[PDB]
Amino acid sequence: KIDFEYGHGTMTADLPDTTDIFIPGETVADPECLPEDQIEAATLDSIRNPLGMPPLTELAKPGSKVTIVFPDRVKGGEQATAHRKVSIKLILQELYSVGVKKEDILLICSNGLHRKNTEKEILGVLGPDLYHQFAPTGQIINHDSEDYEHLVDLGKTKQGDPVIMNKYVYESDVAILIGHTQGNPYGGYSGGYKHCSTGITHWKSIASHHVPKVMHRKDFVPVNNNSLMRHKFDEIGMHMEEKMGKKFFCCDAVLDTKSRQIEINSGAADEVQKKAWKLGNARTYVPFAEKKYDIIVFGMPQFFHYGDGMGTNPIMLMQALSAQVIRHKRIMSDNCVFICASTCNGYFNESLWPYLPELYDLFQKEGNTLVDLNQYGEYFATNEEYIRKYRYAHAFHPFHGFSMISCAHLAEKHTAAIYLVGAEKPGYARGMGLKTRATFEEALEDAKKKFVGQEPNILALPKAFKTAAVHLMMKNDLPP
Amino acid sequence: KIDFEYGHGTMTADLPDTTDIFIPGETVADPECLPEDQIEAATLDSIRNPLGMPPLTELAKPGSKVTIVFPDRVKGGEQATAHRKVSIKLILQELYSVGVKKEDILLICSNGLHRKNTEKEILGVLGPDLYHQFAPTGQIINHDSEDYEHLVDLGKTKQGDPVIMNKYVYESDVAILIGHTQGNPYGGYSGGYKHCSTGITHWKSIASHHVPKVMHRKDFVPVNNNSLMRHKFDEIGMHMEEKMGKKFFCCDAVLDTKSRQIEINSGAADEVQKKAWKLGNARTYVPFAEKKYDIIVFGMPQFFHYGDGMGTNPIMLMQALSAQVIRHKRIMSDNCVFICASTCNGYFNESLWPYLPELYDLFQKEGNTLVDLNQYGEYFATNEEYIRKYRYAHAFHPFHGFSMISCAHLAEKHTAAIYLVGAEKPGYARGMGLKTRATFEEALEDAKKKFVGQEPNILALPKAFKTAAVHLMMKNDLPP
Amino acid sequence: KIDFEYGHGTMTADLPDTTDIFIPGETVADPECLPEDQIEAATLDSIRNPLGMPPLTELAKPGSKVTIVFPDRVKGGEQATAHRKVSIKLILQELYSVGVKKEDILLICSNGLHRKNTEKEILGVLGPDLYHQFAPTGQIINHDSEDYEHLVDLGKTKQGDPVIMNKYVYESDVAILIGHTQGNPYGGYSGGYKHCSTGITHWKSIASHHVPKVMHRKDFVPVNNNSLMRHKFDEIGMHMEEKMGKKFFCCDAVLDTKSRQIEINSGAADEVQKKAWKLGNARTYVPFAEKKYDIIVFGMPQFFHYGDGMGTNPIMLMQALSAQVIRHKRIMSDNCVFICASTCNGYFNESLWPYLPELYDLFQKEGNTLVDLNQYGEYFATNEEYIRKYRYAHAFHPFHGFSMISCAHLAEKHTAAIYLVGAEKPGYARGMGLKTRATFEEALEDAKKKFVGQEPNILALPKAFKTAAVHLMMKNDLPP
Amino acid sequence: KIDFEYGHGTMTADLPDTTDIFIPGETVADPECLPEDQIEAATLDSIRNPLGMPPLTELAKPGSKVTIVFPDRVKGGEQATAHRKVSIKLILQELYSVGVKKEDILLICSNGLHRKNTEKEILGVLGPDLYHQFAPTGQIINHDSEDYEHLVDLGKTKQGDPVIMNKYVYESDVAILIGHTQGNPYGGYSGGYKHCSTGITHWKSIASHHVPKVMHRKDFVPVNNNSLMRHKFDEIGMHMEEKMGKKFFCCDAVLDTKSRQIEINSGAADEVQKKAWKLGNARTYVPFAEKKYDIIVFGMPQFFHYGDGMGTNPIMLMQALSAQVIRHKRIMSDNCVFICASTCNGYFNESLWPYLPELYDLFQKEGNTLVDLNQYGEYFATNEEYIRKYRYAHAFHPFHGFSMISCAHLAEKHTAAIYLVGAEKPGYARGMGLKTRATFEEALEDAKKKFVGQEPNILALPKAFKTAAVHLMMKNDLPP
Ligand SMILES: *C(=S)c1cc(C(=O)S)c[n+]([C@@H]2O[C@H](COP(=O)(O)O)[C@@H](O)[C@H]2O)c1
Ligand SMILES: *C(=S)c1cc(C(=O)S)c[n+]([C@@H]2O[C@H](COP(=O)(O)O)[C@@H](O)[C@H]2O)c1
Ligand SMILES: *C(=S)c1cc(C(=O)S)c[n+]([C@@H]2O[C@H](COP(=O)(O)O)[C@@H](O)[C@H]2O)c1
Ligand SMILES: *C(=S)c1cc(C(=O)S)c[n+]([C@@H]2O[C@H](COP(=O)(O)O)[C@@H](O)[C@H]2O)c1
Ligand code: NI
Ligand code: NI
Ligand code: NI
Ligand code: NI
Repeated sequence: KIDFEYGHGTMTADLPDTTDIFIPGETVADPECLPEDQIEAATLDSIRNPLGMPPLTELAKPGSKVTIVFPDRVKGGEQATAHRKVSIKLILQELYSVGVKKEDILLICSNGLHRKNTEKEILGVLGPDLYHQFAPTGQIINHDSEDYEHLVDLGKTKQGDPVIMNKYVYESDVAILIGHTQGNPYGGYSGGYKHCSTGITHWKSIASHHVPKVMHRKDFVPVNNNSLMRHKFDEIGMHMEEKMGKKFFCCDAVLDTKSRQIEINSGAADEVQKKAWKLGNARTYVPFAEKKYDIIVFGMPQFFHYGDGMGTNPIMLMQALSAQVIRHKRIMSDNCVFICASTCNGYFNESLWPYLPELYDLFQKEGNTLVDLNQYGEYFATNEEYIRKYRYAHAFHPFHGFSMISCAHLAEKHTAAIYLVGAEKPGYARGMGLKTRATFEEALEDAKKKFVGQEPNILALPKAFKTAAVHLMMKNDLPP
Repeated sequence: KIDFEYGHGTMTADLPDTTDIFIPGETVADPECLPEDQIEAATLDSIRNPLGMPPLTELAKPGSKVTIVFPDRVKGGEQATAHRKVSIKLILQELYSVGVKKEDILLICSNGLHRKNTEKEILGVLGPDLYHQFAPTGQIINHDSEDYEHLVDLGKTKQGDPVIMNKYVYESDVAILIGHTQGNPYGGYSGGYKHCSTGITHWKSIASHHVPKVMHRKDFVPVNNNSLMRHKFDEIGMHMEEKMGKKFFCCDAVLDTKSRQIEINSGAADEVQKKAWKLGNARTYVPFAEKKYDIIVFGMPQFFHYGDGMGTNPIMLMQALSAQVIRHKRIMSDNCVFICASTCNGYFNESLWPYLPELYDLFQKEGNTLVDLNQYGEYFATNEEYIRKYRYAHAFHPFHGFSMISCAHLAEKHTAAIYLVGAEKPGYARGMGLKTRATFEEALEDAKKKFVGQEPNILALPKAFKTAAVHLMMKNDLPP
Repeated sequence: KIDFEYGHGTMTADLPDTTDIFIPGETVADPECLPEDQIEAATLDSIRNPLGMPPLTELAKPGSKVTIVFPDRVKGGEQATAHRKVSIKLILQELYSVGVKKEDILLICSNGLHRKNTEKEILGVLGPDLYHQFAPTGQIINHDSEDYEHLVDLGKTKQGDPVIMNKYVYESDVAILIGHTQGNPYGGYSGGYKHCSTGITHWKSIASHHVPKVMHRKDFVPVNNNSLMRHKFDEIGMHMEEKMGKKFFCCDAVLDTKSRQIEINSGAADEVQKKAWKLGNARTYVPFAEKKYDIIVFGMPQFFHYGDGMGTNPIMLMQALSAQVIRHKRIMSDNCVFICASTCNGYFNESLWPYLPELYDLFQKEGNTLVDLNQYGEYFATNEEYIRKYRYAHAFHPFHGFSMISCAHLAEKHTAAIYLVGAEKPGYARGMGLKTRATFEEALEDAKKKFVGQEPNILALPKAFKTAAVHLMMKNDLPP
Repeated sequence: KIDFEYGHGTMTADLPDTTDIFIPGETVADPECLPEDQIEAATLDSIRNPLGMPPLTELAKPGSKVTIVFPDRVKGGEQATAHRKVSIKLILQELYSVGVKKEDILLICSNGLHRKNTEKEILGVLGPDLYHQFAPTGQIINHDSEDYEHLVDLGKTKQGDPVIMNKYVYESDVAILIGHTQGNPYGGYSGGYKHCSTGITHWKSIASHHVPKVMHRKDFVPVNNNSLMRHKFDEIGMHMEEKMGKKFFCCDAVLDTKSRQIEINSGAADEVQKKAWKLGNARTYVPFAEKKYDIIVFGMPQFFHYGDGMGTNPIMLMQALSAQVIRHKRIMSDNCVFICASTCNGYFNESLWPYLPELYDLFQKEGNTLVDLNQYGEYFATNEEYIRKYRYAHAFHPFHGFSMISCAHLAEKHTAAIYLVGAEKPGYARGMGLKTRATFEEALEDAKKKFVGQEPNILALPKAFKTAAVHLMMKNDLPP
């Protein structure tokens, strides 16, 4: 009896007593996070002694325009001592010390193609103090990847990747990036060059890497720190750095499963990435599996990663399954079977993803596999209604969904079969290529009969999505 | 490089040179069909010398009411020397020899839950001679399982099985069942007791055996001559014989893969079944395979079996896949993979199956598997509009579709995965639980990577639905 | 420059000066119609001296139930001296002369499958005298072919023809059929045995002869007095006479092109038909053409024959074209081309023919030719909503439309091509299989280029539908 | 017994034994294709020895911008030694030899109003080597006739033809057109000035000749080499040539039925056309017919020419019929009949042609003939949704459909009747003015009865659309 996430709660699975249960942070201890009394001091020390650039004192002159670009509510923590709040607070104190005016500081939420964070979401992300400091003056803005008035086209990179970036960050004298060095199937880790290359860029810039051309090759599944997606992240980052004539001050903190800071690294994006990747690999790449697992059992809540309906939207849940594939491919056998509890009730969450019903209909009409949809990316990404919903209705940018399906296809690709149990509308899961069973037990027996045999190595991931999911490797494997 | 049925033509698969190809009737020779000149003599000898039941001349008095119940266009063949035409002509000659009035003979098409054969279809089935002999007088009637003015309820059997049969057959004094002892996933063979128990019955009688409670038991896959399905067929047949006060004259011919008569058997249904079962097993239960087959590759044409759209309608498509499962389970590995070519263009053929769009939508809304739909059988079977379309619009009876899903779930249950290639609308195939690939090669590589390994035993089945399919067994297997 | 019917008016065709113009009743003189002064005297003499049946005075006992079945507004005259009004008035006077009670007389409008005539239409048909004499007491009833409470099933005929007739006519003691001997594509002439067999029967009785099985044989085009259609008419008529125990008093008047009486024939239906055949052939079978006509040019008004939309509804449009084919087949060349003006504006007249939009949609969905629709006849004929609209909303009976398409296919079958000119919505005409051109000149040039050559024999038929059409034959042809 | 294309396969026709069967390349031997070992050498010799201009070495300076404009997947073949792949490879080698940088070379797919080729289609067209060489850097772009950022308006010609052309080709120092001098009803042949005038121009430029005002005159049907369409092609080509100050280097190869190279010619467009014209006339204009054919029998596959649904979309199907008309006018009698097998199942392929459902509805509700639609061309061509689907959803440009109907009208104009055989939804074929018959035999008998007589000259074209269809002439006719 193992409880797995099911929509809003838990559904029980009668898994065998030999099933291995892994919970991030719990089953294998993450690197010890900084104590609460020490988190602020560590962040201040990181800011005051950066890597690859002089501190914010030398970079910022009195009266200089400063853009502090912080990540949205998808990643990071919202506690009183969260990395975003503490880091932005001490960075603002440092800026005020050197004479940088408060009215000349812009807090930019790096949603990128994700939904623009609402006022309450921004308040929760930044904390009451920072929000009430900057929101009344309009000094907290969500990045708009479709507001070309506040976007600068920087041309293409040496590899042909277009670069359109946030105008406030472009014209600012000091661009600071609050980042979380958390485990991410997209490029290995969040923050660093990924933060700038995605959260404050265009869908066209993101289309260079968030496509099957780079995330359906060998280097993406399982993810590493030197995949093509991360390479394009770095390329776009340094391209914008050359275009502005300045480099991003990347205040990035490695976070544990509970989004608590383990270490904080500030300075140059590449220096910060290199310095933080050691602890990021100690926390994210967990050598836990003693044997390859034939069945991976987990549960999908309705609201884990990108908001409500993330575990009920067929495309969003397929992308979550694919993210699990990228995370645990190192411990997955060739014929691995995913058994996921999801309330696939047809709740697409059109408020969050208005384009996803039409993307799903396009997949049903044309696509044998989700990769067949990639040709329509721009078609959604230039859709005026979806663009308007992203810009004003706090919806995800349309092209994000293609990134989603660009990830989601790996779920169909790298698993023998994926079982979705408890689907209230199993037709949507089947339309995403998932086998549908009413309960965990029937899917378990079906997988044993068809793909994995009567004595499979079953891995249970009860908190696969409600927690910061680590990427599992073999016990003898070393963190890449 | 093997062509497989695909819509109205063929799709070519670049299968490995080690792929074994089986064409029913060509790869393994059928029992030698009777010559065209000898067919009439053999049928006349069988009719004049029936088994375990008095000859037709000894059953019908002058002025007797005779019902010749012939099968519909789905099986039997429509050649000049087809069993239906020749057998009915000789039987009518014998009846006129004992002075049976022509006006007292009714030709009943035993569609059962299948669509009432149109006048053109009846003409093609019976030959111009028989048609223009009996059609202008209105003596050829399609059996109506929903015309209760022409239905007689015989009550429950000894096992509580509801029997409602055609009123013309019940009230006649001589009922002559024209039958084809041909390979059939339902009950082993066609004709005999199955002919009466299905073709001239109510949907409630079919619900007794076409329920998953009888189709999904361990004795149905692969189908044999002693399955529960045939048991209910026989029970309903002898219930008819007891309530009617007369015995069916089962003029049955064993047919090869080209619908040519090999031997004609007349007399009581039980005796005809016992005598013709040996040659039926010789023709159908073919001991061909020397090894278990990991991949079974075939193609689905748009038109086959029940009519147009059978290879495109998702539910009929799954029923055809499950029929293949039933027929070839003896040569299948536990992780067997189906790779079928089907256009799957969303052509439900509402004229043939108007209830099937609603059934598919119900499957998507509620059903994890197709068995979840069975509780709605009566709901479709009593649907007024679908009943009207079956009675007058020459549509299939609604409950027949449930029989299909009752069969079709087996395709999901037994195969590890079924690949559909060439799907114009892959969404319907995926909503049936099928993996969708654009071409045969992609599905083959996917099956090799996921289920069967890089060196699978691949069986090619070209014309698997164009010709009368056989039940493939291992070389050392004995015919049931 | 000849004006042809077009919607509510005329369209001019710049036909060659060699075009022959035929106007029924004008180009060839009709038999001299009875002048208004002696019309009453002739009708009274015919009624008092019937043919092969006793006079009405010798048939109706005092206080006996009498049903006067008069035809609807589709055919016959509506003037003061119209056959229906005068004949019914004189018959009622004769009945009152022998003491037959006024209350015991029922005036039945024999619509059959045609729309029940409204109270206004019944008044116009019967005259104010007869209407206000019998309407206020409810003694004028439209025949309801779907009011089984007022229908009597007489069973199949000797030819297997189902007969269900009006209950009032069946249960009456004297049934008097008012009839018009006029040019009719159905059965040669109207009235007589056709009157009873169609105007007061069930749709099942009409289905015996109004299907392609009877309308599309070689003996129907051109139509005569010895076609199979007339044979079924006679068989159903004598079946009605035999089951009733009484003989129809067929008070029939031969009508010219202006619906004026030429001679009145009363008595048995067979004897009346024999007596009136000569003058019916003289009026209808006109030997006018001295050569075969390659192009037949006529115009279709919006209102004619069955009512509004007849020239605009695609199916009634094809039925009118096929009626023209049937009437003018004797003068038609093998490759004859019809060029018809019609406002094919998509006005289906759902009030008149609610089943016809569905019938046309079915034809587009699966009908290569209109005969492909015949299998659905009962499906429309048993449709509850269409039956309700026929019974209460004064709509045509659904199966009547099938009769129309049963006729209408002839237009497709016999003409090389039919050109519709002036169609506001040419798509409906094309979906009926008609070539569409904007003007008469374009269609004429197209027909000359494609089928008939640059010097065709063009026949102009203005008012081909406004006047009672004739069956044109060659000058040397004899009248059947 | 001749098999003609039907949907995804073939259907059989019981044509008379006197029916003449023509297959391009097979029935009449095409000019001998260049051997595979000699194709590359001949292409290199052609590029190194151009006509009308100096070679690419003398035209391209080191660092000069070069646009290699290649045709889409519709024609040209995709074999390993196809003209596009080999020609582009050797041309790139020559450019690298003279010092032209790889980053300064743009591979432009000249889709024109045709759908932008997807990444997979571009890969298949160009070969894996060329694709992976230029695709990752974004150096392969589809021509966008609606991206005015990358379009240059060159004004009108001397005849008022608007000229808007691809901006990359305009600003490039060397424009190299890869061309296929294969049979084409549009202007006689592809490549040369047609390639530039259509594949990299605006819909407004194409509207000068793709309207009925140009392709419905005497010269277009039958197509010749001096038709007005080719004249306007030449005019637009030289207009763009003078506008850029450079002339197109037309590397054009003549192709056989199997798209294999027969002769490769490079240099100026007019000189290339003149040189390749003899081979193009030898391969394309085949003097095969000994007598004019009253019936031409062929069949449409679902996929051919412009993609999926070409044989099922009613407008696309009718345009294919018209292309056959233009191809075989020289061997076609005045009362010619087309009998084409097509699965006219209503599959419009909205993905390929989203505007064609609404264009078809416009034809049904307004158009007597297809020319009546031409006034709405710009209305579709400026439709924002259809433009977006062409630009991003890989759909055909809207105005292309009008070109299609501009061709398609000839099918109605130059044939007495066209019989569409086996239509699943015959209403669409009838709405395109085509006679619909269920089987080949029905259409054959109908055509014999109506248009061509009982002993017609029947031509069979079993591979009319699955191969590069030649234009047939009389055996005494010289190639124009
Ligand atoms: C990672 S792929 C990523 C992608 C996007 C897109 O728009 S696609 C946006 N972001 C934003 O960058 C911040 C932190 O990155 P993380 O990897 O999501 O944790 C955050 O604001 C993201 O929304 C990231
Ligand atoms: C087989 S299970 C079967 C089922 C039905 C139903 O209605 S369910 C009807 N029939 C008819 O019986 C005839 C011959 O049987 P066959 O197995 O189809 O060959 C024939 O008329 C069937 O339609 C059979
Ligand atoms: C002629 S076929 C016919 C058919 C019908 C049908 O219902 S179908 C009905 N009637 C009616 O009989 C009366 C006179 O016949 P006529 O040929 O129409 O003049 C008249 O009331 C008809 O409506 C006739
Ligand atoms: C021929 S008329 C033609 C028309 C167009 C239009 O947009 S209309 C486009 N093209 C493209 O030019 C290339 C080769 O020409 P072909 O005649 O098709 O072989 C090719 O890319 C065409 O798509 C041609
Ligand atoms: Ni992203
Ligand atoms: Ni059955
Ligand atoms: Ni009638
Ligand atoms: Ni073109």
